[PDB]
Amino acid sequence: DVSFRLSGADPRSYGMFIKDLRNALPFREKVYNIPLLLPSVSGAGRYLLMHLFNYDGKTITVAVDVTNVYIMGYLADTTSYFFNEPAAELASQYVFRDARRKITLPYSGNYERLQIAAGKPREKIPIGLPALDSAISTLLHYDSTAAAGALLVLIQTTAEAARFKYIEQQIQERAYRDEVPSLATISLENSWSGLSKQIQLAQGNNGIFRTPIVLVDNKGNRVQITNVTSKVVTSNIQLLLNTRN
Ligand SMILES: *[C@@H]1O[C@H](CO)[C@@H](O)[C@H](O)[C@H]1NC(C)=O
Ligand SMILES: Nc1ncnc2[nH]cnc12
Repeated sequence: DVSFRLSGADPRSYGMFIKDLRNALPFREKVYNIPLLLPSVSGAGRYLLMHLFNYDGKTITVAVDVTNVYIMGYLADTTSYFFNEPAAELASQYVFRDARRKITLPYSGNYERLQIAAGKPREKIPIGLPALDSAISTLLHYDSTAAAGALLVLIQTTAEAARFKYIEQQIQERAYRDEVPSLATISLENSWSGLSKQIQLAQGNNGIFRTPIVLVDNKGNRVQITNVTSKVVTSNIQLLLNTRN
């Protein structure tokens, strides 16, 4: 399991938590020195438990699929909550079994459905460590509309920060003041699968992407990524989604 406490958190402690979340995910090999997530994990071992504590010390436990860093559901006190989708229904066979009841949220866990339920796109929702405190608070007691926005904050401050060093650094900048995500943050979040695929294909193509990937950089400009010497490959991406998924 991994844990993070908002009480006493600072950029260093968050950075160390994200390093620890990455290290909790299994891999058999690295590609261009980036861990390659596994194609598949059978049964309960597929799920990592992430214990999150708000400023006031109240907690939720979040279930994360270790093959794709996808948040499936969470436990708050005696109630489990799962996204309305088959992978999350499967997870509910393995995690939080001792909850007194299980609620299926009235949306899947993809960005498209969460943004419709929240009534706002990611671009308009401030993120940061205060926002994560608020999100844990919101998720402690059921509210499906408020929960959708809380889950967008939770996903971006945990899973997306694990996937990209840049996004970790953006949340560190927001340790004490929330701010809507940068243009590059949205671009990277949207591109993880594509980048993963191209970096794995590059291993048999002399480091060259078979299909260049368009990103927004840290200055807000559009750039074309063509090969593994790009800083997005050498410094930024931290985990690769296996091409088998
Ligand atoms: C490979 O990527 C590097 C770093 O972004 C870039 O400078 C270079 O132009 C790329 N090479 C080709 C042939 O696209
Ligand atoms: N539920 C989720 N978990 C992790 N990353 C996601 N990206 C969009 N939805 C996600």
